[PDB]
Amino acid sequence: VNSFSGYLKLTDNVYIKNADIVEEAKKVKPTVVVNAANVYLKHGGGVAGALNKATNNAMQVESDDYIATNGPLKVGGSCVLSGHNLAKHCLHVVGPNVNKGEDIQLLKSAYENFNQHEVLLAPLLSAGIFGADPIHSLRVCVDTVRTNVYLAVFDKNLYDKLVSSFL
Ligand SMILES: OC[C@@H]1COCCN1c1ncnc2[nH]ccc12
Ligand SMILES: [Cl-]
Repeated sequence: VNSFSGYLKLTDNVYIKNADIVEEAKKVKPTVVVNAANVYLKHGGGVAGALNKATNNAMQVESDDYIATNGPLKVGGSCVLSGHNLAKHCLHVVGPNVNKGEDIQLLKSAYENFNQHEVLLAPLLSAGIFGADPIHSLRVCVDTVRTNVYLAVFDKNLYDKLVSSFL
């Protein structure tokens, strides 16, 4: 039993809700929140910009030190950093950005990072400003993640379509 509330169950391990991931994290304080990161951990917009803003830019400061030490992530890769005031940890995961021409097959690799954590709060990878089809992203999530994932979808209209079209 966990403290996630109001989710629709899609499969044994995948749950979904129309919610602002920032507000969800602040309420639940999960062990792991997933950020929709880029390889430079530049948290300018989308989910990343919103999460970073909620940390008063502490996420960005920590991220800049991480990059200075380690260099950029790989598309499809991840790193674990602090969750600041939002969660114990933040798993920064880089899905392919279609508006950069990146290979959508890397979306499965991106979701595989979730399997290293027993329970996560997460957005749909490569959705929003990363330009992929969110219906496809949900399909890949369900077919790749085996640990317990709670998906927050900000847009109510998109949430209803993902549910109604879910196979
Ligand atoms: O689940 C990811 C969805 C779908 O594509 C990107 C937008 N999404 C968000 N969902 C929930 N909270 C959010 N805060 C900022 C963005 C955002
Ligand atoms: Cl977005």
